[PDB]
Amino acid sequence: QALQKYSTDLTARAREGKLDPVIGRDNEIRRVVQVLSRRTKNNPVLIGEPGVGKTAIVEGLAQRIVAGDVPESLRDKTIVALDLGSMVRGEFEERLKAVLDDIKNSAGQIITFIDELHTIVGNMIKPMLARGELRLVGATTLDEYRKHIEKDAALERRFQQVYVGEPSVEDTIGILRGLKDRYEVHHGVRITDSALVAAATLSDRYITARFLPDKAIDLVDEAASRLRMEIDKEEVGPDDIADVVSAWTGIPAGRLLEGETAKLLRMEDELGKRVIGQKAAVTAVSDAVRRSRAGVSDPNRPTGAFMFLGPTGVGKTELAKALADFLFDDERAMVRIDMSEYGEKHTVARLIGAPPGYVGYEAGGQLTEAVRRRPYTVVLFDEIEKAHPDVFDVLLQVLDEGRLTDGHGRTVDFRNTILILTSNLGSGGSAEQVLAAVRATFKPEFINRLDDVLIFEGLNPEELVRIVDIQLAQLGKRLAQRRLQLQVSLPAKRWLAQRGFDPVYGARPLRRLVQQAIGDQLAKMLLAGQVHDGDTVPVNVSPDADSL
Amino acid sequence: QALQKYSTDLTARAREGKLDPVIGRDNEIRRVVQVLSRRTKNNPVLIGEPGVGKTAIVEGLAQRIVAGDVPESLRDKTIVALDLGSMVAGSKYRGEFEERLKAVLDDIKNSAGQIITFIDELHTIVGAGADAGNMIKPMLARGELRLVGATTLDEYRKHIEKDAALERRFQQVYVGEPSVEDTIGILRGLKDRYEVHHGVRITDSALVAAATLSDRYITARFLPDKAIDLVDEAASRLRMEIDSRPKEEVGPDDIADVVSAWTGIPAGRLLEGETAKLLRMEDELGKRVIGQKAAVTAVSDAVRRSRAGVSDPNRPTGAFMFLGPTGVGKTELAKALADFLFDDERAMVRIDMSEYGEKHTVARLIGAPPGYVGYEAGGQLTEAVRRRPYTVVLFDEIEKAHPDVFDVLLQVLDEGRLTDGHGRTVDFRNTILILTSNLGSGGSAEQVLAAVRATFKPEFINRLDDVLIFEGLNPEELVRIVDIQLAQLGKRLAQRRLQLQVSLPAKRWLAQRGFDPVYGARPLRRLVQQAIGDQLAKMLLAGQVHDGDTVPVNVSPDADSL
Amino acid sequence: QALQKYSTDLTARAREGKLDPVIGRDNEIRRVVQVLSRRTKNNPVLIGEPGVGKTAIVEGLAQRIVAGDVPESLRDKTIVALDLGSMFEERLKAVLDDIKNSAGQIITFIDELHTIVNMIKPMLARGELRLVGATTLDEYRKHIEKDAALERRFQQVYVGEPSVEDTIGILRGLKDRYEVHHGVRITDSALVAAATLSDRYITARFLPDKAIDLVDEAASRLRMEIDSRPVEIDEVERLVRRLEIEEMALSKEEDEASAERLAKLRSELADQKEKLAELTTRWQNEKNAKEEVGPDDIADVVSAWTGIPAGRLLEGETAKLLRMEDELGKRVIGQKAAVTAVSDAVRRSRAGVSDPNRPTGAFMFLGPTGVGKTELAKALADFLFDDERAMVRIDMSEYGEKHTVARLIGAPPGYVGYEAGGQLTEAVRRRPYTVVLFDEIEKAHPDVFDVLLQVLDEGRLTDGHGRTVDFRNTILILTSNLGSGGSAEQVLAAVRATFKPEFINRLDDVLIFEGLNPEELVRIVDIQLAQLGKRLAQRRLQLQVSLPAKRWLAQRGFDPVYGARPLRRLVQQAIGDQLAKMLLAGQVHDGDTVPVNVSPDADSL
Ligand SMILES: Nc1ncnc2c1ncn2[C@@H]1O[C@H](COP(=O)(O)OP(=O)(O)OP(O)(O)=S)[C@@H](O)[C@H]1O
Ligand SMILES: Nc1ncnc2c1ncn2[C@@H]1O[C@H](COP(=O)(O)OP(=O)(O)OP(O)(O)=S)[C@@H](O)[C@H]1O
Ligand SMILES: Nc1ncnc2c1ncn2[C@@H]1O[C@H](COP(=O)(O)OP(=O)(O)OP(O)(O)=S)[C@@H](O)[C@H]1O
Ligand SMILES: Nc1ncnc2c1ncn2[C@@H]1O[C@H](COP(=O)(O)OP(=O)(O)OP(O)(O)=S)[C@@H](O)[C@H]1O
Ligand SMILES: Nc1ncnc2c1ncn2[C@@H]1O[C@H](COP(=O)(O)OP(=O)(O)O)[C@@H](O)[C@H]1O
Ligand SMILES: Nc1ncnc2c1ncn2[C@@H]1O[C@H](COP(=O)(O)OP(=O)(O)O)[C@@H](O)[C@H]1O
Repeated sequence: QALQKYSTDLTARAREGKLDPVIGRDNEIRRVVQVLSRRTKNNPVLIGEPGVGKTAIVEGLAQRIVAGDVPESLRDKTIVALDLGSMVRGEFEERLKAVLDDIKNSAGQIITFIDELHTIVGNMIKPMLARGELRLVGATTLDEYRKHIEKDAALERRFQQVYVGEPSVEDTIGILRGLKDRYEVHHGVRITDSALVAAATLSDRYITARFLPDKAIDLVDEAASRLRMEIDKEEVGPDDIADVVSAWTGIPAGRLLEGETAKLLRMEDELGKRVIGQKAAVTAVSDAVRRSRAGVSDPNRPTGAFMFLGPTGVGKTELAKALADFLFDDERAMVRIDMSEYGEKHTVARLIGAPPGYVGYEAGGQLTEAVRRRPYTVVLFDEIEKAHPDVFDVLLQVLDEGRLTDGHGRTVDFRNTILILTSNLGSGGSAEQVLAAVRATFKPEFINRLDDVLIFEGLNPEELVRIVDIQLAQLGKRLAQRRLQLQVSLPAKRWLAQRGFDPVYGARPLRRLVQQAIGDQLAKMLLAGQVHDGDTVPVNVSPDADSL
Repeated sequence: QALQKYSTDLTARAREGKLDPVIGRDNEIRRVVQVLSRRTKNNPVLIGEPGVGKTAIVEGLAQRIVAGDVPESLRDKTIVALDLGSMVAGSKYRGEFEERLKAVLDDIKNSAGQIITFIDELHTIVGAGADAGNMIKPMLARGELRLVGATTLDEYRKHIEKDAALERRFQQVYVGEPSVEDTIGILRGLKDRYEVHHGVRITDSALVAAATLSDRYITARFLPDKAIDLVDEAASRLRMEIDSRPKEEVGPDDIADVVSAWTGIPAGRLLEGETAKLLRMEDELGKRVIGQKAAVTAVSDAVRRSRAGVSDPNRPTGAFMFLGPTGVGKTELAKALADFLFDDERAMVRIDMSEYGEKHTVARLIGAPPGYVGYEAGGQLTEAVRRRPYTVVLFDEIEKAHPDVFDVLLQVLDEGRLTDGHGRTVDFRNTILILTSNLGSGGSAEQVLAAVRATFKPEFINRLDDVLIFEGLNPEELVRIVDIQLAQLGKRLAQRRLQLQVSLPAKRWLAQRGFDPVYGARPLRRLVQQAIGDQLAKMLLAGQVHDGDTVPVNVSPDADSL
Repeated sequence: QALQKYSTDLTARAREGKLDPVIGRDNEIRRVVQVLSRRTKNNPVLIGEPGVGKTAIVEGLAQRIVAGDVPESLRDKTIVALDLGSMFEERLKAVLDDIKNSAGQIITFIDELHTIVNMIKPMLARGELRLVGATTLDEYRKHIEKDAALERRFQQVYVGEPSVEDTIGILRGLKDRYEVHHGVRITDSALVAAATLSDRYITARFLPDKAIDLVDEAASRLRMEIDSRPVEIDEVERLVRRLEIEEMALSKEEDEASAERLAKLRSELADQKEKLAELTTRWQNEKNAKEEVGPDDIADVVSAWTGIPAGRLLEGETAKLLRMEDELGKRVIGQKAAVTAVSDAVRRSRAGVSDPNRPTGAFMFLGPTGVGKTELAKALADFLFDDERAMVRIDMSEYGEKHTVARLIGAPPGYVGYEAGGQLTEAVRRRPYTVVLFDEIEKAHPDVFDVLLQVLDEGRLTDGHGRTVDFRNTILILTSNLGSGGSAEQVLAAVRATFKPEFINRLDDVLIFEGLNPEELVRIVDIQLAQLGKRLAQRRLQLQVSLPAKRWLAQRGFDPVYGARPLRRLVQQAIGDQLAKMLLAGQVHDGDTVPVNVSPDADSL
């Protein structure tokens, strides 16, 4: 009572009701009060993620004390918190010893409470502990406890671990609707259970950084305040919260709705916006992804295991680069592993990395280490027909059971990824001998487990226009830093085709071909003159090359 | 006035009786006294692993001094419990801790030789530096302060032995843990304090059960406190159960309740109902395994033997190897067992021995020796059994692993031991090892029993229990296999309200299709999928099938129809 | 009422009407009042960097407060500050008691509380003062990011700098105040040029005050040059005056070796004297027919800042860059494909076309040894900085260990090597314009690649202290010799299987040098002999080599497995050996020229 400047009270202000009723989490209080009444290894410590309700539990304990529900062994005691940030090189221990003296002079069982004790731990308080005068209650997280309370601890023999995992959705919903009338008078508009459950599920779904009991309340109170500030609609609602979540993340409030039909029905041209032609292919792949996400197939299998073959450079990779954007929300999600190194017997274990203590161990495997983190990729396999006939064992093990075991000992799961097996077979075969070749080259019962084996059709010599038009409308962005406009002339743009297609490399050069030509040919004018940001820069076909 | 703000008075604390009654440990106290009464270098240090009672010896000497049961030249010495945390606490300056330590030393030596000191966990005396914890040596090797100490073996080795010139001034008294009998004696001494703290009663049968179970199942801690803790927990637990809820003493089954609540192990004395479950086991397990009557009996008898109290308490709870034809149901029996006695079909630890064709890949389940790349990670198998020490270990198809991995199981079995890279040990004493294979595959019991003897060696075949030979799928009962599959399918189709109406001809044909005697029931799940689930996935996304439809199937001449 | 002395006021200054120009940031003000009208985690803190305009944000907040645009809980709220120009712990009770007795109507604004955080924390846990904060992000993360004891009452509010179209309005709202001291005119041309030019180029400070300091320094520079003789009329005059005194002290030199230094210092004087006259004559033209700020002094102050060149078209730099591919062919021979590529990416930066958030160029060339993959980078660094010493060259062969990543990043605080700073970061933090050479990238530990993966497409990286140095105006070069025997597929596969494809992704064109041939070797023999002459011109012993001699040389050392180094070895062994045999045996003393000629096998001097 003489040095009460680096610590607060919990039972005094509980005579005022300055604390929230603590509905939920009625088991942890029994656990704590049971550990607090032993003879040794008493004075527990709460262990859990930040923002889950550890302080909430200790406050509820204080409130049950002031009410009177505990055994008389614990009856008639106060609780005091400790702020570690109020002290901090040195003199931290001076104030700490001045505090411990007061605690000992308390001459009773006046229980303390220390939040984030792993800032203290040490050998200064253990004699205070192993004598029977203080009782501390703590708080930290699991990995912290494993660090500051496990390596140099030697005190783990007097701290009891109590776990506070995290609430469920249907439980934090009750928590919220219990903590509702408060804000209904603080701001005061109106509250709908629809808004509450919407906040809960949307935070759970898209806010993957924080945790539930406060993560939800954050959005609820911020949205209520935004609605109050609006009055410079007299109700709150689910859209009234999706707008907040969108202003929080960046993704628009439209897509923040149904994710099954509103996705399967988008498998239309929204793919064909980035991919071109091959409409049979896109429709087939869309069937594959739709009927697989229905919810009747075996739950332990990839979400798609189709392959496609034919000519090069027509967009074989581009279909996957676009598909990763629509489903997993990124084009930096695919992983491509060439089956050209894997032409020997031994190198098949390079994509796992076998033993602890050999050359490639901490480097992990090529196929697994890129999956156990971010398990939502889109795996490609260039020129699979060249891989040694031993990789197929690992591959069949994948697509027959959604699991695999790396070198470390971890278990990885492939039950929500998409396999893709490209190939350059089909040199002359149109549709007749190409399938005979791919039925005789690969194992016959392997292809029994695949999905559709669709064959890309060549670029229609007219349907080079759409791809080059996408390329050109893209490069229309290039010189927007100067706002210079571009000229198009269908003879010139078609003159790129017959001299840049090169159907041995698909359509690969048509990016450098045009960017180097236009950019570094204008690089004289763009420095001297001849152009400004209203000039379409008329470029045309000289009888030989592409002058202006 | 220096050793009053940096120390307590342990002998005065013993006078007020605030200490627990040290019981036994007479050789150690006699050695400590005969070391503490020397002429020069009278400094004993109690060394021993954590929890074995190293401070209790010093409190015992304190109580003995108070009672006057010490030799001639040791009466009224008033030992003192020094501490350094309250000295190195406030000082950020040059020469500030040294004046404190020098005042303390001067006050100890200005009094006559009657201030026996006591620094506990003295491995925290090597620091204090920034030439500190080092002023103490000239007074140490001259018999001026006694300095009874107590540290752990590991901490001693790590901190003190790097300073050999100070280890010379210490005599190591080795404190070894007591056996179960001395632990029972200690508990008999200490029962009263707990009986008074918690307003309950404690029974000697419960004490014996604590000291015994605390030694067969908790194989990481040490005895005199590992045993006391069970008593304390059960007493507090019973007190809570008596209160707060509007024959009242701890019994020899509450301790089993605790030691089974944590560690998971079902150690106990067969509470009622569990016995009914165990008796009704051969059939309750048959609901997921059709046939193989000769094999389920062995496993069931093994489990019953283990829990009835008649089984060698230091050897695995079963080491069967069952082998036979292909797709007969071996792995499936294993999974059915694991689901039976754990309620989680993945609560087992299966390793796929088809991957160890190369010699070196053994290190995955051992770990790597000191000084190599993956060292502090440990071994897969060792770490997977060190926690959850009650699982069912499974070795799928141990016939590809070339004959150098066998020689690790050769001592896994028959003792339940295994050592990782760090030199620890795991206890397999209460798992069930199961290892399948495929040798033979169709032949008589003497055309497979010879291939076994030509593949494995006597030292290994001689380790395990019965070598079960699985039968063939009787062409009459496959309707029940199909029924099991359809039960699984219907359970999967319950997020909606769908049901199935499979006709007898449909079921009969489904069994008749895809059960070739060369592959057994292997190509059946895939067939059911491709012939029902695909057809219905095309039929659910395109309307005309909505939740509630008891979808009927039919047996059209060609492949099945809906 | 006892804080009227220890703190200023903004409830009365706003009624009187004096406040700095606040335009924009109205959404920020709305965010601040919105977070103030909450129950928990209210009372925000502003996060940014010095000179973004959060001071202006709170000032506009105060003006809007006195005007009235508020909710009900904001009855003018009499927001005040707590003057950090008022600084002991016995007075702070007297300061805090006034706010404590109030009902939350005198809320404070702790400008730069980053150092304030005992006394304010318990008085915050009861919830009586708002204590509006404003700091920077790194100091925030250091001080009050890890302490969750106080992070339950602080909601960080991010702010950005650029408001270009209103930055010009701010310049206007300040243009009046900068024309008073400097007797100059600050034109809208200058406003809009500085608002538009120093933004991407001078990327060390931030627009809302760097666009201010540019105009301030331009004003001061112009006011200085208004004095009779301006810049570049005060420069060649100070040069020619000094040059003369260097000539009048060399005539009285009884030396023959300094005559050639007297015979040149005279000439450069004769060359600089004219350009003095030409400017002086043209001066009177403008004297009878600069007195105002424009767009040229802007680029002037840009160039004089951070060494970065950023002008309209700098009238001495025009024909150099179109001559680059040819100007570079004086030092590097062959690899037309490589010189075209390395060249087409310097203009696209001096033109303003290239991507503004990526290095001004970053790509790799590799191939056999002794081809020029290092002489090319050296030649590049020689004609941009005019001295080859001005290239940052780090070797990746010493970084073969994992824990050597902290060698070029620095070691964390509290360790031994801490004040020494980094090795790569500490060179690009101060004066970033150089070219950084990564010698033998293959020999490095495949973990430093994860740092260049950051530098690519982000343009910065962090060090041991936590700050971020910028990498947006340099060129990054990679050298290696993977394969070294394969045509094009072995080396392609080797680099593809040695580096991540998402590291080769952000790279520009990947270059493969060919190797030298007989036709390109005579041009190298000439460079070698010219450099050798320039070297032994310190004893005035010029050489005289014949065409059969140069052909004998260029034929002798050619073998297409080691490149060109055998040529230097042969030059030394065949000429310098004999020459140094004679030079200390007399008979070839200073001031001499010895001819060489082909003999049947050797070439006698
Ligand atoms: N059962 C509950 N009853 C009432 N409020 C609860 C409950 N569980 C969580 N909360 C609230 O959730 C928020 C989380 O606050 P805290 O309990 O302090 O978080 P924490 O888990 O203790 O970790 P810290 O201390 O925030 S780092 C507070 O507003 C609590 O009041
Ligand atoms: N011989 C004994 N007689 C009575 N009680 C004992 C005896 N041995 C151990 N105990 C009790 O068992 C526990 C042993 O704890 P301590 O010996 O005090 O700790 P420790 O043995 O020093 O281990 P550390 O390393 O200090 S944590 C205490 O509760 C003792 O009272
Ligand atoms: N008696 C049985 N009761 C139920 N399902 C069975 C039975 N026998 C086989 N099966 C089914 O057969 C399928 C595969 O059987 P498995 O036991 O996995 O084959 P196996 O015993 O592992 O033999 P191999 O050599 O490993 S293929 C599973 O779907 C089981 O459900
Ligand atoms: N095309 C060239 N232009 C200019 N100097 C050249 C050329 N080819 C060779 N040289 C000279 O020959 C030597 C080769 O220098 P480097 O460029 O370091 O060799 P390199 O091509 O880098 O081979 P490595 O892999 O670095 S050993 C230097 O003395 C160069 O001056
Ligand atoms: N249908 C298409 N839609 C869009 N771009 C396409 C299409 N077909 C080919 N392309 C373009 O052709 C080029 C080749 O892409 P890709 O197939 O990934 O090449 P590679 O086979 O060399 O890896 C890319 O620039 C890609 O955008
Ligand atoms: N939007 C604005 N436009 C023009 N001048 C401004 C604007 N906001 C503030 N100012 C003035 O210019 C100064 C720029 O520095 P300031 O914004 O105070 O930085 P800080 O407070 O972060 O140190 C302000 O102090 C103010 O006098």
